[PDB]
Amino acid sequence: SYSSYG
Ligand SMILES: [Zn+2]
Repeated sequence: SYSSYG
């Protein structure tokens, strides 16, 4: 999984 906030 890949999650990015920013
Ligand atoms: Zn950004």
